[PDB]
This record gives sequence, C-alpha cells and structure tokens, in this order.
Amino acid sequence: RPRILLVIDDAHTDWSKYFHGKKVNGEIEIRVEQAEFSELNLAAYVTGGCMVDMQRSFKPDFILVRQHAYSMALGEDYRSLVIGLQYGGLPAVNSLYSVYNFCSKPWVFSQLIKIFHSLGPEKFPLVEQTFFPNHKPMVTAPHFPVVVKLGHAHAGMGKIKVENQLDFQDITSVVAMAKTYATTEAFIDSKYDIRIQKIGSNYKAYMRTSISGNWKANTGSAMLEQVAMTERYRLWVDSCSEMFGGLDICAVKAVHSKDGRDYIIEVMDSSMPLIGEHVEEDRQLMADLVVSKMSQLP
Amino acid sequence: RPRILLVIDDAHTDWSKYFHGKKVNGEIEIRVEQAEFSELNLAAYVTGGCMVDMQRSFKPDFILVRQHAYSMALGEDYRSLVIGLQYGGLPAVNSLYSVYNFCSKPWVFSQLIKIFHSLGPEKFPLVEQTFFPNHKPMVTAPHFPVVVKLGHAHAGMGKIKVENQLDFQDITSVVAMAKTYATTEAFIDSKYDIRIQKIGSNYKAYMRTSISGNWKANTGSAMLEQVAMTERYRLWVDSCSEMFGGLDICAVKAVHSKDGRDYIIEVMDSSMPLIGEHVEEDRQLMADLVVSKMSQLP
Amino acid sequence: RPRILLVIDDAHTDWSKYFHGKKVNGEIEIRVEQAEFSELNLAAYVTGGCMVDMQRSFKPDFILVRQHAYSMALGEDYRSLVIGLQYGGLPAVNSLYSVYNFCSKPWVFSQLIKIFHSLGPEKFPLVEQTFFPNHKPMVTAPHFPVVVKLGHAHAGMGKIKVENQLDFQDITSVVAMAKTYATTEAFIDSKYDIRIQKIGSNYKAYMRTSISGNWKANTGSAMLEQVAMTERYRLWVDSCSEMFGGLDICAVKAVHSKDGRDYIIEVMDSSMPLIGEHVEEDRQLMADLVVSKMSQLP
Amino acid sequence: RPRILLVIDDAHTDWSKYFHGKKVNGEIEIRVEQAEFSELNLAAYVTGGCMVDMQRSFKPDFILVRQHAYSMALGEDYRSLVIGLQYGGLPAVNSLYSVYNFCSKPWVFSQLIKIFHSLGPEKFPLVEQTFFPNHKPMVTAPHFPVVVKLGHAHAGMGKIKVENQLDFQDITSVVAMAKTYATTEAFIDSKYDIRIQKIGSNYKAYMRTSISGNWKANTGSAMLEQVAMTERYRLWVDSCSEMFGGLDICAVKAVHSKDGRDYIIEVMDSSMPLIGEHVEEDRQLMADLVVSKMSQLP
Ligand SMILES: Nc1ncnc2c1ncn2[C@@H]1O[C@H](COP(=O)(O)OP(=O)(O)NP(=O)(O)O)[C@@H](O)[C@H]1O
Ligand SMILES: Nc1ncnc2c1ncn2[C@@H]1O[C@H](COP(=O)(O)OP(=O)(O)NP(=O)(O)O)[C@@H](O)[C@H]1O
Ligand SMILES: Nc1ncnc2c1ncn2[C@@H]1O[C@H](COP(=O)(O)OP(=O)(O)NP(=O)(O)O)[C@@H](O)[C@H]1O
Ligand SMILES: Nc1ncnc2c1ncn2[C@@H]1O[C@H](COP(=O)(O)OP(=O)(O)NP(=O)(O)O)[C@@H](O)[C@H]1O
Ligand SMILES: [Cl-]
Ligand SMILES: [Cl-]
Ligand SMILES: [Cl-]
Ligand SMILES: [Cl-]
Repeated sequence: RPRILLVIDDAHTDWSKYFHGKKVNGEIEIRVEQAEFSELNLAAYVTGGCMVDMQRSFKPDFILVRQHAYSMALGEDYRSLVIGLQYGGLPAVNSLYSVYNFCSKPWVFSQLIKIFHSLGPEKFPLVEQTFFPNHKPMVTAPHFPVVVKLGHAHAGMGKIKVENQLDFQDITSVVAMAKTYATTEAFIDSKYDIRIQKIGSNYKAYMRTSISGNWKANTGSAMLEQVAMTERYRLWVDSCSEMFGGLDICAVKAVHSKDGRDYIIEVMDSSMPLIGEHVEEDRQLMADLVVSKMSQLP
Repeated sequence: RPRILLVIDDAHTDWSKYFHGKKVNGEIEIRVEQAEFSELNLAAYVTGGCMVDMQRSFKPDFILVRQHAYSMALGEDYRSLVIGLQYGGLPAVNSLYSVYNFCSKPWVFSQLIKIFHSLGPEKFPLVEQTFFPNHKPMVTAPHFPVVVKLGHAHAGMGKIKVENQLDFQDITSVVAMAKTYATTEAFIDSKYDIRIQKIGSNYKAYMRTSISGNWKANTGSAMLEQVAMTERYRLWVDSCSEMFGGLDICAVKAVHSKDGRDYIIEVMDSSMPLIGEHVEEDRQLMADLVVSKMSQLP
Repeated sequence: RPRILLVIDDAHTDWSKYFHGKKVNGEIEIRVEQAEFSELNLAAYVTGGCMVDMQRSFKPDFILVRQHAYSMALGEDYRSLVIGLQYGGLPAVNSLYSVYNFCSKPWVFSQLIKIFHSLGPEKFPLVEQTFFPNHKPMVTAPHFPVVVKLGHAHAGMGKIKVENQLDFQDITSVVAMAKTYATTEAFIDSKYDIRIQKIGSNYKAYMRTSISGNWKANTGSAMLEQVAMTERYRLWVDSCSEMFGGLDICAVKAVHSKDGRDYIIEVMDSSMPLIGEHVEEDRQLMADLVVSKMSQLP
Repeated sequence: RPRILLVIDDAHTDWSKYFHGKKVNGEIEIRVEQAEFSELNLAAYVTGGCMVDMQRSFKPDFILVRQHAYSMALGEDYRSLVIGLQYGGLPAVNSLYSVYNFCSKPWVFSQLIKIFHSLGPEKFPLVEQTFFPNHKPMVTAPHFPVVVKLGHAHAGMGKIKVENQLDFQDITSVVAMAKTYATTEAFIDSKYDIRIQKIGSNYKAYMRTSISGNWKANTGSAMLEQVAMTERYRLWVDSCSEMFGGLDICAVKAVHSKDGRDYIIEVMDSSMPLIGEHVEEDRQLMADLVVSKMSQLP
C-alpha cells in the first residue's frame, strides 16, 4: 500500500507535482494528500496513529507542515490539530514537536536569546527586545521610536512603529483590550531586510527592499535580490536550526541599518514564506528532504 | 419588611447615607445593599425574582446601576449579571433593558444617528463618525488627524489620535489584535468638553478643560464650570433620554471647536461619571429618583 | 436605479426567485443580493448608510435576516455586522433592533417571563427555568431529570439531560470552562414539539416527533405534521411578536408531555428554521412581506 | 548580595522555613520571595534577566514552580508569565522549558505515548485513550462506561464518567461550548490510585482510596498509604522524567482494577500535589534540590 503524505498548506500550489516519481526507499509509492488546516479534523489513538477527515478519510504516515498553526490577527487557531498529529505519533517535517513550540513568537525568541548569550552580539546581533506578559508593566521605552508587537501574529499584523510616549501609552490600552502579551524593541532605520534560509543542507540569502514605501518590508510590493552566503550568515541559520530538537527547514531575518549594522529580529520554521526567484526550487528541495526522511523510517 | 435596594457601584461612597429617612410611600423602610459587580452573583427564576449573593444572600426589590457593566480595556464583563437581574423581573434605574442595550457604544451611537437623521445637524450636531465591524475595511480616513475608538471601553482607553495615513495603517494592524469593532471620526481642535446631564427632572450643563495638557479632556486634572442650560442643550439630552424605552439618568457630551462649533461625541446612562462641584447633590437627586420609582411598586 | 435588497442567509436557496416581478410601490425594480454572514463586511456612516463588500461592493437599501447572527458552539459571531447595518440606518425584516436583542437566549427569555407574568400559566405555559450568570451559583436542581443549556447556541448544541446530582456537579465544571452562562429547567417527557409560527399575518402550527429516538426532537430525522391553529396558539405567538418593538417573523415552541400539558421552551425570530411541507410557501410569504415593507418607505 | 529565589505557589506554606540556614555553596545567603501567579508581573529583557513586581520589585536569580500555570476550569492562565521567566534566561525547578510544555495535558500525554511505544504495555501500561482536537469527530466510544476529559483542567474538573452512547451524545454537545479539545478512555473499576513520585533522587509510592465514595479518588477525603517502591514503578517514573529535557520533580499516576491490572492515566511535574504523611519532608527535599541547582550558578 502507498505511504500517505499529508501536506498541510494554504499556498496556491499542487504539492503532488514535486513528489512525482519519488518512492519510499526507492520502492513504495507515495500518495500525496494536501489540505489547509481549516479543512482538516482527526481522532488520534494511544494504540497508534490518526484518522484524518479532509473536507474523505485516511490514516497519514508522514506530515509536511507548510502552514502557520496559529495566527491571532486572522482568528485562526490550529494548535490542537498539531497536538493531535503528535499524539498519533506522526513523523513530520519539521517535527511536530518543533512546530508546536513555534506557535508562540516570544517563546521562540527566548531560544534566540540563548544563542545570543552563547555567541555574543558580534556573531549573533539579536535586537535588544523587551517582553511584557501583559499590558500592566508597560509604561515607556528607553528609546523612541520603538516597534511594539502584540501577541502571535504574522504578515505585519499586530505591529506598530511608536514615535513617542503619549502614543505608547495609548497603544498599551490596545494591548489590554487584546488580552495578550507584547514586545518592544528599537525601530531600526533599515535599508532592507536580510533573510537567510536553510532547507536541509541547502542555503540561500536574500535582501528585500520595500518598493511600496513600507517599514514592514515583507508587506506589499518588494524587490528581492539573492546575495552571497557567508560564514557569518551560515552561523546565524545553523545556530537557529538547533532549537526544539532540530529544525529541518528554517530562516532567520535581520534588518540592516543605514549605519551598516544588522539586527536579527525573527526566526521561522517549516511554515516560512517562500521568497524570491527560486520558490519552485525550494518546494522541490523540501519534497526531496521529505522523501529522504520517509526512507529513514522502518 | 423593608424593601431592599441593591446599588451596584464601584465608587467610594456610602449610598446608604442618601436614603436614610426615606421611606417607600412614607411607610415602608428601605434597606440599602451596595456592592460592585465583581462582588455579586445570583440565580434568577421564571417563578419570579433573583437571589443575590454578595461577597450575605438576599432577594432585591429594586436596582440602581451606577457601574459600567462592560469594560473591554479593564477585562471586565458583567453583562450576564445584567441579563440575570432582568430575567428576575427587577425594576431599576436606569431600566435594566436600557442598561443592557448601553453595553455597546456603537449600538448606542446608532440611536444617536436616528436622532441626528430626525433633528438635523443644526439642532443635533453629531460628529461624522464611521463604524467598522472589524479591521478589514479600515484603509484610510477622509480627514486627518482622526480619532480611532476601539471596541467598548471607557476613561480614554482605546482612543487614539492618528496624525496621518501611514500611522493609520499601523493602528489598523493592532486593531485587528483586539478582535473587535472600531470607529473613526475627525479630530476636533477643542477648547473644552460640554456635558449636559439629566437626573429625573434635574438638568445641568458643565464645560470641562484639561489643565494637564490632554486632548482627552475627561482624563487627568480638569477645570469644571457649570454653565446655563439652554433650549439647545435641553433638546440634545431630552432627545437622547427617549432611547431604549426611556432613560431616567443620562448625559450627552460634545466637544467645542476653537471656531465655535459643537460636535456631539457620546451619550451616557445611569453609570455616567458624576462631575463638577455638585456630585453630592447629584447622588441625592438620584436617591430621590429611586425612591419615587420604588414607591410605584406593590 | 433598483432598490437593493440584501438577504443574509446560509440556506441552500436562491432568494431572487421569490422576488421575481415584485417592484417597490409597483414601480421600482428590486435587485436581490444574497450572502451568508461569513461572506460580508461593511463600513457604516453617520452621514447615512453602509457600503457592503461581498466575497463586489454596494449600498443596500433593505435587509432580510434569515441567518443566526451568533452561534457560540459553531464559533460564529456576526453581532458587529448587525450593529453596522443598524448604524447605517437600514430598514429590515425583522428590524435590526430586534435581531440584535435576539442574540442572547436568556435575554429573549426574560421577555417571555414578562408575557408569562402578564397572561398566567394557563394562557402561557412557560417552562419554569432558572438562570445562572456563571457556573458559581450552580449547585443542584429541585427536580431531576433537568435540562441544562449553556450559552447562546442552536440546533441542540450546548444542551444536556442531566439525571442526577453527581452528573450535575460535573456539568457545572464544563459551564466554568466555557466561561458562559447557563439555564436549568425540568426535563419534560414529551411526545412531540409544537411550533406556532407567524409570518406577517400568516399563521401555521406543526407537531414534530423524533423518528431517530432523540429527546432533542429538532435534531435528526423527524416526522412533521401540520395541525389546526387555535386561539390558544394564536395568543402565544401574537404575544411573543410584540417584543423588541415588534417581530414581523417569529415562532414559539412548546413541548407536550405524555400527561397532556404543554410547556413553552423557546421563541425564534426572522432566522427561525423553516419546517414541514410549506417551506417554499413560507419563503414566498416572507418575500411578500419584505416588498410590502419596502413600499411603505419614502 | 544574597541570591534571590522566587517560589511560585498557591499553597498555604511558608517556603522560607525550608531554606533557612541553606547557603549557595555554603557561602552566599538565599533570599526567598514567595507569591502565587496572580500576584506577579514582570518585564524580561534580551540583555538579561527579569524585573519582577510582586503585589515589591526585584530581579530573581532562580525560580521554583509549584503552582499550575494554566487551569481552564478556574479561568487561570499564567502561561505568559512562564514565557517571560524563560525569556529572561532564568534557571528553575522544574526547568521553565518543561513547565511551559506541561501546560497542555494532551501534549504531555503524547510523550507518555512515546514511552509506551518504546517500552510496551507490560512495562508501561498506558490507558488506551483517544484524543479529539474539538467536538466534531466525537461520535461514540468502543467501550462504555467511558471517562471524557475536557481541555486542560485540574482537581477533577471537566472529567465526566459517561455510562452510554445516548449520554455521550449530549456530553459531545456541551464539549463544543468549551471550544477546546477532549479525550476519551475506558472507565476502570479501580480499587485505588497508585502514584509514584520523584523529587531529585528521592522516590515514593502511595496508594490512595476515596473514603467519600468518589471515582475521582484525588477529590474529597481519601486514605493514603505509602507502599514499597519496585523496579516496575521506578521504570515508570524514570522514563517519564526524561521528557522535555529532563524533569527534576515529577509523578506518574495509575488506577488499579479490581482484577489486578494497572493503567497509567497521568504524569505531573513540579506543580504536583504533595500527598500522604510526608508532605513536609517532600518540601524539604525540594528545597535541598533547589539549593544544589542554585549552587551550580556563577
Ligand atoms: N525593529 C524593527 N526595526 C525596523 N524594521 C522592523 C523591525 N521589526 C520588524 N521590522 C520590519 O517589519 C517587518 C515585519 O516584522 P516581523 O517582526 O518580521 O513580523 P511578521 O511580518 O509578523 N513576520 P512573519 O511571522 O514572518 O509574517 C520586518 O520584515 C521588517 O521589515
Ligand atoms: N473626535 C474628537 N475630537 C476631539 N476630542 C475628542 C474626540 N472624541 C473624544 N474626544 C475627547 O476625548 C475624551 C474621551 O473620549 P470619549 O469618546 O468620551 O471616550 P471615553 O473616555 O471612553 N468616554 P467614557 O465612556 O464616558 O469614559 C472626550 O471627553 C473628549 O474630550
Ligand atoms: N425542557 C425540555 N424538556 C424536554 N425536551 C426539551 C426541553 N428543552 C428542549 N427540549 C427538546 O430539545 C430540543 C432542542 O432544544 P431548544 O431549547 O429548542 O434548543 P435549540 O435546538 O438550540 N433551539 P434553536 O435555537 O431553534 O436551534 C427542543 O426542540 C425539544 O425537542
Ligand atoms: N480512566 C479512568 N478510570 C477510572 N478512574 C479514573 C480514570 N481517569 C481518572 N480516574 C480517576 O479520577 C481522578 C482524576 O483524574 P485525573 O485524570 O487525574 O484528573 P485531575 O484530577 O484533573 N488530575 P490533576 O491534574 O493531578 O489534578 C484520578 O486520580 C483517578 O482516581
Ligand atoms: Cl496573524
Ligand atoms: Cl475599559
Ligand atoms: Cl451554535
Ligand atoms: Cl482547572
């Protein structure tokens, strides 16, 4: 019988095309199921595995997670589906263990702080961010302008450049109303984003400039240019890939000031956006990695 | 047996002092219990009435509601207590029917819009506000600076003066995190707030200026001066007092531009803040009002 | 220009077919837009009206509300869209005012209690229900078995027959976890549901028996039989139609014990399910009513 | 300067008494602060550490977590405080990494399933539970009576013994209102609970029987008897103690059927209840453990 791969993704792409001809241990056919989280439900059993309902029912053998499991500004919460697939004992890329731990940005950021403490600010320039568990301790910032980031949200949501204290005070009331946590960090007058990605043993670096006048350079029209990988960029991404027992797919993003300094602001996992000119190549590297992992199982 | 009045209030006042010596129809004594919403629970019955627990247990005959039942920035939600008291058939000031309908600012604002459509902008100069059910349709505003007011909140919370379109975009992105509705309206360069109140048949008008540099004139230190009532002001509040079957206590607030134009921005009910130099007279007027209502009961 | 009717509905039906040939004041063409709540967004303006986006944009002139605006067990909350359409000043069936007040079952039930108090248990046999604002006051019930109903939910959701005190205690912990209110009432050993509906001046009565062995007789396969209207049934539905300024469409449901007694358990508004053999006739009566209301406008 | 230990606990005990006279490396004094989660707030910084406010303000050096950080039936959620302390780089017992991962019972259960897959049912007799991400896939169970356990809750809350399929259907309908996940497993006709605990290198086994007629043997009055540790029990707890990078304090609980079979039902961490006649010795062992950990710091 074919091994069933479930690709969980919201991207407008047909994942089966990247698996054409690929067989587990060069022997067993791979059936590719594809759905976004909102289309999936399951029961999971101590005795072993998951029965998945896609709206059709099936027991998956392997998961590829391409979609964010938690997106607070969209009102989407699939963390319990992640719990279920892990309860079923499913092997996955990235590991369901890491995917679950990635469902809170400040929790992930706490791992970046460990890297920072170990490597130092010259090797790993992490942005000097502050974390507030709720609105109450938020009074001011040491440096304006400041970037305030609410909760666990993506694609620029929940994020504001605050210019002054009066404005900061009014934003803290929004943190209160949202009943969530928040972080603050210096706004960097940045020329472009830098993102270093790792897919298995493939590395790429890109610079990204907003061509729509956006300080959130990952929103709206952007110009993307692939740049040379350096050993400095490689240490960033390799260091990040070590967390939560290991990340098969990940990326680290920095902002690059007009003064020449980089500041690491974020890390991403197997649900990272695919950017630049090699998106089709990147999905094929992901499919290659998945088949290799499937073949390493009994 | 004394008739039991339950005053629900968060203010630091002994309400019993305004009722001492007051009897229902000059005959029956009034027992005043007082608590804030957070200290109260109840069961309500089709067969009639409520049993209230106060942390003492008792069956109230009449309710005075002085505290806001819903405050999103405080994370306080006592709407189900208001449902309960109405379910029990309790008479109150204001009516529990009106109190419940007051737990959504834009719901109440829709009633102001009905008055505005009827009386026109000369007699009832309602601010030209826009309502958004969520963040999605918020793109821009016709005129900057703009005041954005998020959800249902009090005492200046979730109210933000936005200077320009770029800043507006970031505000829209954090509004999303509150998962609630929002309103926009033009910022008025205002000399002072005007508030017209009604307590039964007693009318007062106050002007209020921040003496602590706040565009939110109802926050921080202010100077308050009582001003003469006019026919113009009397129509504003009288009109407002007809909503939701009739409001015994209410107030209408306007801002007054440097160029001499008034803009109505808010209506308030029996939980309105008491302001200026006649706070104790106002509480006494409220007690006299409750007693006249209590005297209509069997 | 055509008058735009927005029918908000989740039913698999094409509403335009019921409006074919119908013209406002026999003169103006009616453009029928149809969507479910999840497909709609809007901005609403003090200056007048709403701009609606359906996923196409338009200003509606009249609303028909066929869909529940709030369904807690489905995680669907459209109350802010109701607020918006009312803020826009939209005329509707039923009134947006009543539709909003219908978005809480115990709040509606409090109106049934007023009818009960006025008419008496012989003319209006309301079930003797208790309301709890939260889990805390819930200890036991006076009669087992009891029906416990959590929050504001439809189609049988949030509802359980509890046989004993130990079971009741464990259900109260579910009320706590759901952070909602609940009601309790005697379980009636019922032969069938009785539902009396009023669409304008059209009345129908049905009896409904579960043929799938369900105490929730409105879930699963049922046998429906139309029965004769009586003056007793007419008083029930006419009395209910008076609430929240008037209900153009409504229904009242009772359960009928094996001992011969009826117990009114619920009232429904313009989003009531359509049942029995005359669903197509009922939608046409609704369309007739809508056009008549549209014609009574300027 | 004394090293500051923050004990987070809701228990009515003076933790300072177990540390009096204990010095970090026999040299530096320990200052013990104690509070429950509800009394604490903080800011955490990339540059290092947390400032904690206790309602006093201070920077802790080490944390002991004795209180549950997440209790859905109590409406208590302190997960963002746990994030904060980890963000600050705080060492703790148990590790803040493990504490956070323990805030979802089924997430933790998935780790028990890994141990079960490895050791088998003879050595590690895990109850054959099913996990449901939400109410939708809950239709029936293979064996009645069944224990349904809703969400993430403690002290018997949301745990319901369901006797049959008809009752199960109603439970499913109220589970939906909690908007969370749920688990089902066979009810064991149990003589007593067995709990095996580990505190550092100290092991105890207790049997516990309800003396107040409760299938939930950890609720109400019980009799507790310490029993001999065995290799069998030692493997259960040792296995469990390896999860999430290592647990310094943990316990495994089983139920023991009338026919003599054990079924493992739960694992607990540093917030485990202290039980039986050695509660004070157990707290002292915990203090000795914290001191040995604190002695490893600079
Ligand atoms: N401190 C900062 N200074 C300057 N620019 C910043 C800063 N933080 C974020 N940005 C910019 O804003 C963009 C979005 O912020 P980011 O923190 O990456 O959130 P996000 O869009 O939610 N990320 P994601 O989860 O991948 O969708 C970044 O790509 C930068 O271009
Ligand atoms: N459009 C506006 N232009 C200028 N000032 C405004 C405007 N809207 C509000 N204000 C000012 O800000 C204050 C607070 O706004 P308001 O809408 O009254 O919120 P609030 O404080 O939540 N009211 P409340 O519920 O009584 O506590 C008002 O008293 C005015 O002084
Ligand atoms: N007290 C009761 N005794 C016996 N049967 C009852 C009782 N209450 C409800 N039922 C039955 O359960 C069904 C569903 O309960 P109901 O209170 O009508 O909730 P609902 O299904 O959410 N209604 P709706 O909002 O129209 O979808 C009723 O139609 C009756 O058949
Ligand atoms: N499947 C089962 N069969 C028989 N008894 C059970 C079963 N599951 C739980 N119990 C009993 O019910 C008690 C409570 O269940 P448990 O799963 O421990 O929930 P809890 O009280 O929330 N645990 P905790 O987090 O330590 O407070 C257990 O101590 C057992 O005595
Ligand atoms: Cl998001
Ligand atoms: Cl508030
Ligand atoms: Cl529902
Ligand atoms: Cl709990």
